[PDB]
Amino acid sequence: EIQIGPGSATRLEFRRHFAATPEQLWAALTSPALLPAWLFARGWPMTECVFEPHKGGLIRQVWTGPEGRTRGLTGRVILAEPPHRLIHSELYDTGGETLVTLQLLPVEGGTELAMAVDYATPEARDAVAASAMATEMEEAYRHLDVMLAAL
Repeated sequence: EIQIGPGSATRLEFRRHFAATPEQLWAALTSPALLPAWLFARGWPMTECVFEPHKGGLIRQVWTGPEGRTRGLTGRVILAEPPHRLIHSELYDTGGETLVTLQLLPVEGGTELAMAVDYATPEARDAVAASAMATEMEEAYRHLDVMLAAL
């Protein structure tokens, strides 16, 4: 299951195993047609998804909850080495602009996803540690597990 890493005063780390070849996991983590099918929280399906996994690429995501209100984020792909590494910035609407790092290394069983998020300040890293973000992000991986298996 999902392991919290040590990180630092402005950095959060996560690691998770996935039963699939990194080539499949990368397609899941970067495709606009597959991301909506797993990366969402309870009652907030992904309604808009623009993802371009190449330097300078645009990232635009929007979730719509019950009642109609939205929540979204924009970011830019800084670099992309399929399938082992991807770096992009993220900015919702908060904390401040964040830099997210995804590293995919083959492990026995399938693939291990190492993720890191560098925050603006150490207090921005604060407000976020107090968010069911870790929780929601495991609920999402669980979704991803079911999708990989159904494939």
